[PDB]
Amino acid sequence: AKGPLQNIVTWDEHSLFVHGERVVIFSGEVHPFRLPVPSLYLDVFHKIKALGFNTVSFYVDWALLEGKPGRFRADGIFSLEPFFEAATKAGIYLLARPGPYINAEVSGGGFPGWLQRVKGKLRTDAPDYLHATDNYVAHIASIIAKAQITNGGPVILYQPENEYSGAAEGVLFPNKPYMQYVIDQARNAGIIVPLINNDAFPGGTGAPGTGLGSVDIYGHDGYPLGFDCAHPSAWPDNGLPTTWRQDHLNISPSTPFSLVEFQGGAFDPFGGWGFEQCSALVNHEFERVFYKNNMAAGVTIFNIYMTFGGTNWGNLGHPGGYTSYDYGASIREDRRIDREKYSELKLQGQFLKVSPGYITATPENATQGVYSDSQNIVITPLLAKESGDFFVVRHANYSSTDTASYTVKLPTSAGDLTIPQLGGSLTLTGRDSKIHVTDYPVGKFTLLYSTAEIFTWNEFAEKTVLVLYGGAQELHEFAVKNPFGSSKTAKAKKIEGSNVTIHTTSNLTVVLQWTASSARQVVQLGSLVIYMVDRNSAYNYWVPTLPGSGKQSAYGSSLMNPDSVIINGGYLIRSVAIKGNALSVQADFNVTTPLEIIGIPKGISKLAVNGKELGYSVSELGDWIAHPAIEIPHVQVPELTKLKWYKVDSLPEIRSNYDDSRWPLANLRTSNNTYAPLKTPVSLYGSDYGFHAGTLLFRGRFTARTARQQLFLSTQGGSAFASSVWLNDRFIGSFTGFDAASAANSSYTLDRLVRGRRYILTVVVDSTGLDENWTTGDDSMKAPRGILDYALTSSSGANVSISWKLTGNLGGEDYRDVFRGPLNEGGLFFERQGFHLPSPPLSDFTHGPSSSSSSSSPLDGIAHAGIAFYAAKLPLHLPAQEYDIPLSFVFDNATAAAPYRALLYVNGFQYGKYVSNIGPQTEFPVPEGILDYNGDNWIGVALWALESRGAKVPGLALKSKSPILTGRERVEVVKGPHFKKRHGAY
Ligand SMILES: *[C@@H]1O[C@H](CO)[C@@H](O[C@@H]2O[C@H](CO)[C@@H](O[C@@H]3O[C@H](CO[C@H]4O[C@H](CO)[C@@H](O)[C@H](O[C@H]5O[C@H](CO)[C@@H](O)[C@H](O)[C@@H]5O)[C@@H]4O)[C@@H](O)[C@H](O[C@H]4O[C@H](CO)[C@@H](O)[C@H](O)[C@@H]4O[C@H]4O[C@H](CO)[C@@H](O)[C@H](O)[C@@H]4O[C@H]4O[C@H](CO)[C@@H](O)[C@H](O[C@H]5O[C@H](CO)[C@@H](O)[C@H](O)[C@H]5O)[C@@H]4O)[C@@H]3O)[C@H](O)[C@H]2NC(C)=O)[C@H](O)[C@H]1NC(C)=O
Ligand SMILES: *[C@@H]1O[C@H](CO)[C@@H](O[C@@H]2O[C@H](CO)[C@@H](O[C@@H]3O[C@H](CO[C@H]4O[C@H](CO)[C@@H](O)[C@H](O[C@H]5O[C@H](CO)[C@@H](O)[C@H](O)[C@@H]5O[C@H]5O[C@H](CO)[C@@H](O)[C@H](O)[C@@H]5O)[C@@H]4O)[C@@H](O)[C@H](O[C@H]4O[C@H](CO)[C@@H](O)[C@H](O)[C@@H]4O)[C@@H]3O)[C@H](O)[C@H]2NC(C)=O)[C@H](O)[C@H]1NC(C)=O
Ligand SMILES: *[C@@H]1O[C@H](CO)[C@@H](O[C@@H]2O[C@H](CO)[C@@H](O)[C@H](O)[C@H]2NC(C)=O)[C@H](O)[C@H]1NC(C)=O
Ligand SMILES: CC(C)S[C@@H]1O[C@H](CO)[C@H](O)[C@H](O)[C@H]1O
Ligand SMILES: *[C@@H]1O[C@H](CO)[C@@H](O)[C@H](O)[C@H]1NC(C)=O
Ligand SMILES: *[C@@H]1O[C@H](CO)[C@@H](O)[C@H](O)[C@H]1NC(C)=O
Repeated sequence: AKGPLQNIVTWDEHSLFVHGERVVIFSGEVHPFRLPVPSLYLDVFHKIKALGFNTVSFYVDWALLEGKPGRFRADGIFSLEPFFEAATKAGIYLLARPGPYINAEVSGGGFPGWLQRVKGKLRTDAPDYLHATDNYVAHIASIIAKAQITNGGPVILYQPENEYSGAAEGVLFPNKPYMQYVIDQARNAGIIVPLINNDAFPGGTGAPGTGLGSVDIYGHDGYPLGFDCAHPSAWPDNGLPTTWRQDHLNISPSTPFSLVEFQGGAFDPFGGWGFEQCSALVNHEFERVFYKNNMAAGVTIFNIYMTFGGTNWGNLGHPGGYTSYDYGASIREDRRIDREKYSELKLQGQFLKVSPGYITATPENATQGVYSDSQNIVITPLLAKESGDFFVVRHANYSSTDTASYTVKLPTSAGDLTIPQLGGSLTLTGRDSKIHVTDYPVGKFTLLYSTAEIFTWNEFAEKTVLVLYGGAQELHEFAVKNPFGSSKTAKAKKIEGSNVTIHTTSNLTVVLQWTASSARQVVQLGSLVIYMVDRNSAYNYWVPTLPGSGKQSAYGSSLMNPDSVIINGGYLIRSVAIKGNALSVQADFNVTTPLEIIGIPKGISKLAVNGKELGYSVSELGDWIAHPAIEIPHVQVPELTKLKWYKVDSLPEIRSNYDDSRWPLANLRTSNNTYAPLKTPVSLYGSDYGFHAGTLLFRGRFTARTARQQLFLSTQGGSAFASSVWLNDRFIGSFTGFDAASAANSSYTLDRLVRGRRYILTVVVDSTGLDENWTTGDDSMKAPRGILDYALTSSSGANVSISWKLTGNLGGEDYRDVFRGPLNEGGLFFERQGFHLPSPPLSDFTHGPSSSSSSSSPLDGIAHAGIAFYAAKLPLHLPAQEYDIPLSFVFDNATAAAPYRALLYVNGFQYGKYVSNIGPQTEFPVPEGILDYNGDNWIGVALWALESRGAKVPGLALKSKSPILTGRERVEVVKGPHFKKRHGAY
């Protein structure tokens, strides 16, 4: 790596530059494959843009786009085109991360299952691995090359590989010819923007100056609280990073300090704590302490992993997680933005994008008792000669929940000052951190200093507006250099409030002190107006940007200090636009509120909200106060217990009349799997036959030699898998599973056999996905699914032979549903036939009345070990044009009940794997778009009873959240194919 290849995106020691403008890149992670509704990408981008972010980072999952080797497919819900269109419509730029290896808590870490048939070590220069990646990278890097900013699209940065940071003992690391082959595949496909990487810690791998294999910008990661959410109020001793500014200078001083993945929540395993508990550990207090600690090191490329997580639909997840990927993130799985951490993150994003002096100040070592007399606080300075200083204040023990009183002694253009200058003490309450400034520019005005934090500021036609905030009951002080210009007449004017005090010095510096509360203070100094609010009021302010013109209109006038309107009130402001003499606002409301508009453009005299004209009062400052109609209705949804349910047996294999002559034979006498050498006469691994998704079945034939025989069976499905075994139609037993078991050794007696007669063993093995491969040189993704070993012995000790057949999803790598993708279906009978699809063939099902002997409802269930599938029509007629109403399906977990596993289907898409004896998930959200809110829907529930007594669902209900009055763009329903009879099915 030797410099940029184009002039649109460039960099230096301090920052990136875009179209020649220095910018702080503040980015959120979103994964397109975890939200398969193209018309909702714009809703998520409106919510990230309103935080004050300018960028989104995204993975691409190889396993979804090349499920058959040699056939790349990215159409319909798998296309990136509507994701790229929505980024341009919202005015957001993108960091593309296509792998080939992505980790991401997805099945295989992104590697398709057919890589288990590749002999050489993954993520090395073994030639069989390298040549297996060539077709995927050629197609995906060419799609992303067309969407680059150099061709008028949103793509500004590209990451090759993922977290390439160490290796197993006796494996070459770093392997520099391997790193350079990965970079060459991307360059050869047309990628010309800069390359960035994401090292696990500051190890220096791939940094500029390391020769063969190096990227353009060196990046690293940080997850200082780790991933166990057991104790959400405990922060470890020594858990805060204090060496990253020095480590950056030691490794790559020539490029911007970059955190390519920094903690925005945590993943959670089967048997874990739930994402509500993860959101309480990684909360608004975590954000203000740890994120301002990264600003104290001078970060200028900063991405939050995850910002919106979405859902692991259609088996796309790994065994180490379950269906939800909410992550405890700032935007929830259902797209609501009510968590307090969303409102706190907005305060930080709007401050940085109005503060260009931050980029060029130089960070220095942390100090104690230098910038304050107090030794109970620590202060890290960022210094510059004239353009402004910043100071990040925290408790000396970073974990402290105590309140500290303090003063500061700060350098300014008027000399060193102890502040407050008008008397009194500052306060730092528990788990808080503050940025104080000196010589901070506000358009044509200058703040000599401020202790209160800056939300936003802008210059308008008739005034300049500044918005400052403090936590409630905190004393704050700030000073403004002479705001009156020439006039030795002019004086301050108090417009609102009775707590603020104003003192003027003889050189006309104006000093203001106030105590923050619910009651806003407002003061006018000449044409400068200052609004002084508490933190909780600042949470409801918004700063939408005014559009420019042409294809790039949503990117506004510039990325830093853009033309804007300031709005006080509302659950979300999405956008503003000018049309003749009217200002038009798109907004969402979850509660009643007025709206106050500050900074009306010149010549505008009418107001509309969501397409409707309304009147307004005018304040003496020229702000407009308006009262939109907000009705929040009572919503009624259909009761699921009252639908007309139909039922079909989904284990016909154990019946005497069953014909398996269409099933694949398991007759491979050798395997290419080098990680798990064969212990059996033939391979019983699903991936050796093309089956990589969901449940597997095996059928083993033997001739009885004695009346009693003993069976040893070793099975493997991934963490929290289960397996069940039948001998003809007789149930033998289940391994019922637990969070800590990925494999099981079982021993069963097969009794009462007739000598000389043929018997068939049916073995069902669930898979919860393919494992990741995060240590290069340990091929852990190749751990097989199915049967690892077995022995069948007569009562005299002789060995008895078994011959085998097997199946996963119908067709394997030749998968049948091209619209919904290669992983959506597993191998259970109802899936192979397509009976999960809309408009199923009801003459192949049964119907009977609930709470009777012949019930066809999942609330009544089945009375023996086995597997049944249930389907019903669900009509919806909700006011989706005017309201956003989030819907979810809820299972009741009733302490005393037999163990079972369930699968949830909606309009043909699998939207849940429920495991009653492992948990933690009971509530399953499904998005508008997969659901039709004004038409018929088809719902599906598979039920697998693990014990001899059978099982039932104790309760199942549809739940709504409080409705949101909405100005989003309309959601289009995803039109997946309905049932059609499948030729060659079994
Ligand atoms: C419906 O409601 C019912 C209740 O009526 C719910 O059922 C209950 O569900 C829970 C949760 O699944 C069950 O509790 C777990 O049981 C596990 C199996 O225990 C059996 O097998 C054990 C192993 O052989 C055996 O030791 C056990 O013996 C003990 O307990 C029995 C009591 O039955 C007793 O007789 C014995 O004397 C002995 O004391 C037992 O026979 C068990 O493995 C689980 O252990 C974990 O939790 C407890 C703490 O809560 C710990 O003390 C353990 O050390 C262990 O800790 C791991 O897991 C937690 C939680 O995630 C984590 O915080 C730990 O750090 C540790 O993590 C690591 O291991 C786990 C695997 O165990 C991995 O997943 C992790 O992996 C990832 O995570 C890391 C970050 O954390 C990340 O860094 C890694 O990269 C990543 O891989 C870590 O490796 C529990 O005890 C109940 O048994 C069950 N109760 C009943 C009555 O049935 C049901 O869940 C509900 N359903 C729904 C839908 O909600
Ligand atoms: C419509 O949409 C809006 C958003 O637009 C939603 O409003 C949000 O609703 C959520 C859910 O209720 C709110 O979050 C929860 O907030 C509570 C209440 O505490 C907050 O508000 C009060 C003012 O009423 C503040 O005083 C609180 O701040 C103090 O306490 C916190 C510690 O919690 C501390 O960090 C602060 O610095 C501050 O401490 C100072 O004062 C205290 C006095 O107590 C003093 O002792 C100390 O020394 C300092 O002086 C806070 O801002 C809060 O209890 C909850 O937290 C708990 O749970 C979460 C997990 O869920 C944990 O992370 C946490 O650790 C706690 O255990 C939540 O944070 C959110 O604030 C609110 N947002 C807005 C903008 O209003 C609506 O809900 C939506 N409505 C519908 C119908 O959809
Ligand atoms: C730093 O401050 C934290 C939080 O106040 C201290 O954590 C407390 O530690 C004590 C004793 O270990 C416990 O009884 C409390 O329950 C802890 N509180 C919380 C919120 O976790 C911590 O001990 C201090 N560490 C140092 C090195 O002083
Ligand atoms: C521990 C990190 C440095 S690797 C980091 O971990 C994340 C955890 O959610 C995801 O798996 C990312 O894909 C991986 O890059
Ligand atoms: C193993 O490797 C080679 C790759 O060329 C392939 O031709 C062969 O069919 C594979 N064998 C098995 C058992 O997968
Ligand atoms: C099962 O038994 C074999 C010995 O046959 C042993 O090698 C393996 O570790 C065991 N697996 C489990 C999950 O106990």
